[PDB]
Amino acid sequence: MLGAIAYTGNKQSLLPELKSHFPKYNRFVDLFCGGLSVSLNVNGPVLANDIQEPIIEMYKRLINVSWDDVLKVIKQYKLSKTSKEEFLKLREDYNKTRDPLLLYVLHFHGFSNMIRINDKGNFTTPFGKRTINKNSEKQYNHFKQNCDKIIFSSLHFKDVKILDGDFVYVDPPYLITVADYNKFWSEDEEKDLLNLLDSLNDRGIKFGQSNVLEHHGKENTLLKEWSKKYNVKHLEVYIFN
Amino acid sequence: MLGAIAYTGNKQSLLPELKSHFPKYNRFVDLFCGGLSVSLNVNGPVLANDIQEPIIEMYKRLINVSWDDVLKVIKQYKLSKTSKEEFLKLREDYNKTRDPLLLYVLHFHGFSNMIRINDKGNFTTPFGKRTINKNSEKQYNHFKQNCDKIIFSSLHFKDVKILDGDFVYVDPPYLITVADYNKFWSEDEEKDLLNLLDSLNDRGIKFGQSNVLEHHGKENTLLKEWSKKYNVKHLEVYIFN
DNA sequence: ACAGGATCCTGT
DNA sequence: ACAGGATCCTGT
Ligand SMILES: Nc1ncnc2c1ncn2[C@@H]1O[C@H](CSCC[C@H](N)C(=O)O)[C@@H](O)[C@H]1O
Ligand SMILES: Nc1ncnc2c1ncn2[C@@H]1O[C@H](CSCC[C@H](N)C(=O)O)[C@@H](O)[C@H]1O
Repeated sequence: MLGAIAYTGNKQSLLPELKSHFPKYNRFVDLFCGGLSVSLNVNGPVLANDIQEPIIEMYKRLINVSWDDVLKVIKQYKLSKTSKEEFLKLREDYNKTRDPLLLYVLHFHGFSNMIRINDKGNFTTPFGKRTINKNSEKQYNHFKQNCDKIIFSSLHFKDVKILDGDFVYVDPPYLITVADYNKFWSEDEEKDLLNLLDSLNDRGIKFGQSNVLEHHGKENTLLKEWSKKYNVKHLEVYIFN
Repeated sequence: MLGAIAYTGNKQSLLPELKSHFPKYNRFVDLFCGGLSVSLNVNGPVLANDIQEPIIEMYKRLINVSWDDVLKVIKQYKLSKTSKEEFLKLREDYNKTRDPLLLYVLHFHGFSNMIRINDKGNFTTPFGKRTINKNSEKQYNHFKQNCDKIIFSSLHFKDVKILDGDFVYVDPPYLITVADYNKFWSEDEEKDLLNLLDSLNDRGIKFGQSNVLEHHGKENTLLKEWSKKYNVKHLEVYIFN
């Protein structure tokens, strides 16, 4: 259902389907949570993880923050649909101080609500000629009313203790797809992950996996094959074991 | 809402507002209907009027015509996004035969869908390097599904029997604005109209009036004053009594 | 400056 | 999750 923040490639729509293919588990470990549309909406306990400390931090802070808190920032900087300088300044400040909340308030004003953090910790998204709508408070609330069951981590899937009896939903950057986070992926990672996956299968530990096998001419050769070894659903495919 | 044909200065947007300021009436008499965005969308009975026979006729014919009818013409002349000769020929034909339907099919291909009839009955708009889009069928349908309540007339507002108990929305050529039909207006007409309006006020007969009081340096001096005597809304002003 | 498509947004 | 109305965008 509803995620925490607009996230490119959210699972606000497929989730239901996917949920029709999930098992039992002592702990849901979302290896790639990003938006959180998946974590917030799956019986816990949940280990929300994402290799981007910035956004995880923001989540960690969002924990003890009120809507009123957010507003006080908008009014503090005089943000709005047209406030361009302000946004810059707000961005300016977040870059220097790195206060999560700032980042949070930030994105709502970024070009297409997209959080884009470069390799120096700076927020580069341009002004979105926007502000907060009504999905803003609704999304926010969901998180609040469901963040309890979640345990965040800003680890790289590589080093993430997978404690037996836990389902591991994994929606990694689609190799054959565009998106800010594809700047983190490499063919190697693809390999690693898969191995790392076969490995979880070797411990009875079941998992879920979403991806694209072929999109816009290209196709994920190596993955297309690797999938055969397991079940695949077509809705975009969910390769689960 | 949706008019019958793209018309410079349509009221597809203001209408709602304007309707928020309308009274009851036994007959809606649209003195300047042009595009029809106003007639088709106002509880009838409606007297759609415009001093341009050609476009009114087109309407009168449109009455008993089907979309399929329109297409048969397009295929008949082999019209398209690039068919320049054809357009000319089609125009060529409409000029000679003066068949409304031809004119109808015509404009969809004219430069900016603009119907421009000179003082000799000829269509002069140049080829628009276009053809029919999505809005073409949609606009068409609206008319069909709403033309019933309308009674057309190709009269000059001067001689138009205003039968008591009728609201008279009047969107005449804006004196201080450019547009093909401004070739019909003169400062005198402005005077006349206004008198003609005060006169309807003298019979309890209420009316609606849209115009621009000041636009691009210029201002409708004489009108700006005349308006004070009545109510004025700012959205462009609707001077109603 | 406008159309008309694209997408956004909101309530439901 | 949708409808479709309200906005954003962009080729003329
Ligand atoms: N090398 C890497 N290791 C771990 N996580 C990574 C990674 N590269 C990217 N990621 C994270 O995984 C995300 C995949 S996209 C998010 C999908 C999620 N279902 C959603 O609704 O949010 C990336 O945005 C990034 O946050
Ligand atoms: N002397 C005159 N008598 C009557 N109608 C006239 C006129 N001079 C111009 N007109 C008509 O008045 C129209 C005003 S245009 C208004 C268009 C209409 N609001 C719609 O929404 O499309 C002109 O296009 C022209 O057709």
